[PDB]
Amino acid sequence: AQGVAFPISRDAFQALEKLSKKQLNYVQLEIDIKNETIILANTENTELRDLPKRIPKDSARYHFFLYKHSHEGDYLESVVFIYSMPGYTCSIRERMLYSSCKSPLLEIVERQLQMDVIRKIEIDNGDELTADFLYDEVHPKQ
Repeated sequence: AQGVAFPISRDAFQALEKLSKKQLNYVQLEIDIKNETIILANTENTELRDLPKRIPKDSARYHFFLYKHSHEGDYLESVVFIYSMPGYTCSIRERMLYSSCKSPLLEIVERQLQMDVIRKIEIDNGDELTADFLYDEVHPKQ
């Protein structure tokens, strides 16, 4: 292997596999330090107006959405990877397990599920998750 990495758990993958066909659009995950792996946390209904309330404020967590946009005269819709952590109150062993799985957990979407991804968005608090921010993250000045 090129570096340190960890697998996904069954329940987390059992939701990401359905998100790869627009079936859910609202998957919620967390790490399991007991096994150093990403596990499922929720799959209750959420939209980009209710997403800020799913995001925590005292721990790191992982989240996925399906964002909708338009360019060059056509309309398009696909998966977004979203991450949250506070830094000010999460445990040292928590935050560095999240960041260490961030690369292989994206290859499990892009290469094991063979599914495209809109963006790899990151927030401090989730209050910033809005249709204006999701546009500005996907259409930067680059």
